[PDB]
Amino acid sequence: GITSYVRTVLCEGGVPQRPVVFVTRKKLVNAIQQKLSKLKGEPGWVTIHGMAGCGKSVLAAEAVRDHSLLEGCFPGGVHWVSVGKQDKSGLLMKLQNLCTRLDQDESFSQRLPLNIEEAKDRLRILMLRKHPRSLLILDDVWDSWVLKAFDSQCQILLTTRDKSVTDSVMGPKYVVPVESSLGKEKGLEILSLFVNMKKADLPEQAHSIIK
Amino acid sequence: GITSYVRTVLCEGGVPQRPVVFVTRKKLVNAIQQKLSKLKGEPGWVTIHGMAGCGKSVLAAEAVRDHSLLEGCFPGGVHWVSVGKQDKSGLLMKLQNLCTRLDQDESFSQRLPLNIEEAKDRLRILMLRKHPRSLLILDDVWDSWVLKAFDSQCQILLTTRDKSVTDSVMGPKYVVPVESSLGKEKGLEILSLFVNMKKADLPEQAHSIIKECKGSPLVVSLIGALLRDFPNRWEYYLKQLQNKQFKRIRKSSSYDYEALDEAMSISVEMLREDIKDYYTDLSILQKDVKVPTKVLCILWDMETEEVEDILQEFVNKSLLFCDRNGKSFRYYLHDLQVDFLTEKNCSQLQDLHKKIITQFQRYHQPHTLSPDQEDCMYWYNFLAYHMASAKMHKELCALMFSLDWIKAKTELVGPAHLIHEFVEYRHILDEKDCAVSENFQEFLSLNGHLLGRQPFPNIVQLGLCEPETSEVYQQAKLQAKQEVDNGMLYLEWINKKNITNLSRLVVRPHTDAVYHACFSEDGQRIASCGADKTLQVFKAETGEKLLEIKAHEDEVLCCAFSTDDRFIATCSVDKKVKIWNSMTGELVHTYDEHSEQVNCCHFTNSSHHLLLATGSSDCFLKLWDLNQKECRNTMFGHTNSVNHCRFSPDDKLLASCSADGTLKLWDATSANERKSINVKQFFLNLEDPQEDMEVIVKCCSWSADGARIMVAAKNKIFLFDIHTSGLLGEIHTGHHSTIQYCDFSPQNHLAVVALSQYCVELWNTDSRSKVADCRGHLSWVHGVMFSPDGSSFLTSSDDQTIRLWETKKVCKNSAVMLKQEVDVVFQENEVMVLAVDHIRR
Ligand SMILES: Nc1ncnc2c1ncn2[C@H]1C[C@H](O)[C@@H](COP(=O)(O)OP(=O)(O)OP(=O)(O)O)O1
Ligand SMILES: Nc1ncnc2c1ncn2[C@H]1C[C@H](O)[C@@H](COP(=O)(O)OP(=O)(O)OP(=O)(O)O)O1
Ligand SMILES: [Mg+2]
Ligand SMILES: [Mg+2]
Repeated sequence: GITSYVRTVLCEGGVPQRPVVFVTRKKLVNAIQQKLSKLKGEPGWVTIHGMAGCGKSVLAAEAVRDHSLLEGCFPGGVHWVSVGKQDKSGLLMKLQNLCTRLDQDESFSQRLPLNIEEAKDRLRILMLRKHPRSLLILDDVWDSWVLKAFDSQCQILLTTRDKSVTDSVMGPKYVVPVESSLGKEKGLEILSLFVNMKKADLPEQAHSIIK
Repeated sequence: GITSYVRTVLCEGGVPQRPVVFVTRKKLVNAIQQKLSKLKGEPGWVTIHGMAGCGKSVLAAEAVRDHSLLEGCFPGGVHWVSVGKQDKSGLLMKLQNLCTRLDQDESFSQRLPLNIEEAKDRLRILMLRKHPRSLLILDDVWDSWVLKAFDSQCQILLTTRDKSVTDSVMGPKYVVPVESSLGKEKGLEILSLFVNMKKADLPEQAHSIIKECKGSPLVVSLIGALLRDFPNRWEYYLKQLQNKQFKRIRKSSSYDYEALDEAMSISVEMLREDIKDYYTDLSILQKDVKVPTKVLCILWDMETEEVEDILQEFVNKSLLFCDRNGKSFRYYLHDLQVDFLTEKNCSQLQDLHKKIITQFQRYHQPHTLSPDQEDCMYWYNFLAYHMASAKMHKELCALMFSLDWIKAKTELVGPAHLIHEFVEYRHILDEKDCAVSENFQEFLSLNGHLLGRQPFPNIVQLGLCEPETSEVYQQAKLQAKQEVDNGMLYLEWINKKNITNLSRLVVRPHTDAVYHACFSEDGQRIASCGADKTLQVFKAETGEKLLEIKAHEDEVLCCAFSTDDRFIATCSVDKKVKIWNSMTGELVHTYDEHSEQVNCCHFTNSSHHLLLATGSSDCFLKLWDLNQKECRNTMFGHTNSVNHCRFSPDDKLLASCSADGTLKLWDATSANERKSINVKQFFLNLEDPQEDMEVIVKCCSWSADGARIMVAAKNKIFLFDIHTSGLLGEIHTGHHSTIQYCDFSPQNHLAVVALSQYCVELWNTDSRSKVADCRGHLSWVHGVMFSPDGSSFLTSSDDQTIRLWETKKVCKNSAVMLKQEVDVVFQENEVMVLAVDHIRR
C-alpha cells in the first residue's frame, strides 16, 4: 500500500514507477530493505548483482517503494541516477546533470564545473548540507573510476552486473545477490496478468514454456 | 457552451482554436474525456490514432475544450506541444522552447540546457512543483526516443498515427482508436456549413460526393472549402472523385498538407527499407476484401508465423486495419487507402498481377484446390480477378473455361459469381471467344432453375442439350464419348433443334412457393417473396444473390420497392406491414390497421408525397401517411375484398380495385370519394338466372401516362377512362372462361395474359388481336410483370420458378411444343409419336 506521500517523494527522486505487470519478491525486497536499513548513518555502499535481466533494477525501485524503511530512516529524499556505460567525457555530463538536479534553489553557482572532482565537491557538499539524509541509487555501472567519481562519502548504492566494480571504494560494503530464478507459482501469476485470465483458465501449453 | 474562463486557460495553454467549420463527435469526445478522466492522479499516457486525417487533433483540442472534465479534474493548466517529425537536433530545440514556455516567472536559470536529459529534469521539476496538475498534449510523434525524452513521469498524452510509438514508455497506457468514417448525416451538416445553406436546399449532386468522401473529414473540408470559391462547378468535383484521382483537389488550409494524397505520402516513407517493398505487393488487394492471411503468405512465399508480425507492424502504422475474427485474421483497407495505392503504384500493379499467379502455380493448382483450405474461397472469388490484370488471356482460358472449375465454383459459390465474372471476362479475351462465352451463358440459362438444389445432376449428361456447337457443345460430346466406353449408360438426344424455345434466364430464389415479386424502380434489381415468407432481393443481370431477409411474420402476401428504391414494404397475413430498408436491409417503417389480411401494398409513385395505400380482406382501404405512424385515411368503399392496389400518377388521386369489379378513383387529397366507374361493361345475355353479370376485375393496369385505367376480368380486358368516368377500350380474351391473371404492356400495346392453366398468351391491346403464344411455365403461372424499361418481364410460377423473357421473342410465332398427352406406336427403326395440332386436329 503506497502512501500518497511516498509517491510525492519518489516523483522528486525520479525513480521509474514499477511496470504495471509486476510480481513482488517479498523475501528479496525484505532482505535488501532490512540490510539497506543497516547503514543507519555514516557512509556506506550496497551492491546488488545478477546475470542479465534478473529483476535487479525493479527490486531497487521496489525496495524504496515502501513507506516504512524510507520514511523513518530517510529524512533525505532519494535520488536515482542512470549511469549506464560511459567514456570519460560522457560520465562528466551526468555529474553536471546531477548537480543541476540536486540544486533546485540555484543558490550555488549557475556555472558548472569542468572538472570531475569539483562536481564531486558539489555533490558531497550538497549531500552534506542541502540533503542531509539522502540516498543515491545507481543503475548499471561498468567500471571503477565511475564509482571513484561518485565516491562522495555519502551513501550511494549501485546495482549492477559486475561485483568487482565496488573495489576501489572505501567504507562498509554489503552485497545482496539476485540469482535469476523466479517461482513457478509466480510466473503463472505473471503470465496471467500478461494475458488477463484466472490462472486455471490458462491453457495447458502455458505450464511448459515457463520451464 | 465554452466558459469565458475556459478560453483564458486554453489561451495560456496554446492549443489551437477549433476550425470555424466543425461538427462535434459527441460519442468520441465523450469517450476520450471519460477515459482521459481515468488517470485522476499519478503518471499516465493516452494514445489516440487513425489513418491520416481522421480528426485526430481536433478531437484532442475538442476534448479539452469542455469545462467540466478540465476544471474539476485539472487544476494545472494544459500545455500543448507540436512535436512533428524530428532529427535528434531538431527535437532538442522543442524542449528548450517548452522550458521557456513553462517557466514564465524566469526564476529558474535563464541559461538553457544543452542536454536532453537536463531538459527532462527541468520539465519534471516544473511539472512537479510549478504546475502540479498539468496535462501535456502532443501532436504527431513518429519515433520512440521522442517520448523517451518527454517521459517525465507526469501525464502526457500523445496523439498520432503509429500506435507502436508508446512502447518504450512506462506506466498505464490507454488507446482510443479513431476509425476514419464520419456520418452521412454529419457530413451533410458539414457541407451545409461550408456552403451556408439549409440542408435540404442543398443540390442533388451533394449526396453522392459524400459517398466518395468515405468520412475522411479532411476530404470533406477539402472539397468543402474548394467549393467556397466556385459554387457553380458543383458536379465537376463529383465526377472528379468518380475519377479516383486526388491530385485535382487542393486547398491551402489550417491542416498541414495541400491534399489527401499529400497526407498518405508522408506515412509511406517511414517504413524500413526491407518492409517498404512489401507494402506495394499489398497494393493489389481489393478495396473491400478481408483476405485470409494465407494468400499473403503465398505471394510473399514467407512462413506464416513471420508474415503476421510484419502485418502487425503495419496495423500499428495504421496503414492496414486489423480483423480479429476468431483465429482467422482478415486485413483490409479504407477506400482512400486503396485509391492512394493505385495512384502511387499503378505501373507496378499490372506487372505484379502476374507475380501472384505464378506463386499460386508453384503451390496449389486450381483443380488441386480444396474445400477445407481457408484461402480457397478468395481464390475462387478473386483468383479469377488477378489473371485479368495479368492480361494473360491464354492463362485465363486455362482457368475460367475449365468446366470442372465451374463445377466446384458452383458447388460452394453458387451460379451468380461466375456470370458476373463472365461479363468482365468478355472484354479481357477475344470477340470470337465472346461467342464461346455467349454459348456458356446460354448453357447457364438452364443452370439456374434446378442446378443449385443438391443432387447436382451429372451436368456432363445434362449438358449435351445445347444447339449449334460452339465451344461448350464441342466439349460435351467428347466428354460423353470418354464416359461412354467406361459405362454410365448416357442416353443421346436427337431432337433438340426441333424443340425448346429457350428463355433467357431462370431463377429459383426459394424452395418454398413464391407469392410476389417486383422490379426495382431503377430496374437494376428484383425482389420476390414466398410461402416460407422470407423475401429475397436480387440483381437480375449477373443473377447473383444481393440480399437475404431473415423472416417475415406470417406468410408473405406481397411486397414492393419505394419509388426511389430506398424502401421495401412487405404485406403479410400477420398484419405486420414491415417496411425494411432496401439498402441496409434493416427495418425502417412499420404499420398495421387492417381488420383482415392485407391484399396489397404500394409506395406512392410521387417522389414527394409518401403514402401507403393498402387493400385487405376486410374491404377497407388504408391510405397510410408514411411520414406518420398512424393512417392518413381509412377508406371504406369497396363492397368486396380488394383485388389490387396502385397509386395513380396523379398522387392527389388514388385508384383501387376489388371483386365487385368497379374501379374506384378516390380523392386522396380530400381523403374522400371522387370517382368510381361501374363495371357491367362485360355484357353477356346468358340463360343464367343472375341478371347482368357481376364483373370481378383483378389486375389494375395503368396507361403509360397513367391517365386511364386498363383492367381485365372474366373474358374481357377493358380500358376505362376514370377521368371521364366512362368506358373506352375493351380487349376480349381468348375463347371464354374467367381470367386468373392478366398484364398490360405500355409498349406495343401488348397484353401478356395468363387466362387459365398457365395460358400466358401475348395479345395486343386496342388492336384487340393476339401476337403470339408463350408456352413454358409448369404449375400454371402464379404471376408475371414487365420491366420498367418494358423490354422484358418476369414470370413467377407455382413450380417456384421465375423465367426472364425478352420482349421481342414473344411476338414472333412458334407453333411448336407438342400437346401434353399423346400416344406413340413403335414399329422398329423409326418411332412415330401421336400429336395434336397446335390449332385443330
Ligand atoms: N515483478 C517483477 N520483478 C522483476 N522483473 C519483472 C517484474 N515484472 C516484470 N519484470 C520484467 C520486466 C523488465 O523488463 C525486467 C526488469 O528489469 P531489471 O530487473 O531492472 O533488469 P536489469 O536492469 O537488472 O537489467 P540490466 O542488468 O541490463 O540493467 O523484468
Ligand atoms: N468537426 C471536425 N472534426 C474533425 N475534423 C474536422 C472537423 N471539421 C473539419 N475537419 C477537417 C478540417 C481539418 O483539416 C481536419 C482536422 O485535422 P486532424 O483531425 O487534426 O488531422 P490530424 O492532425 O490527425 O492529421 P495528421 O495525422 O497528419 O496529424 O478535419
Ligand atoms: Mg538496470
Ligand atoms: Mg495532427
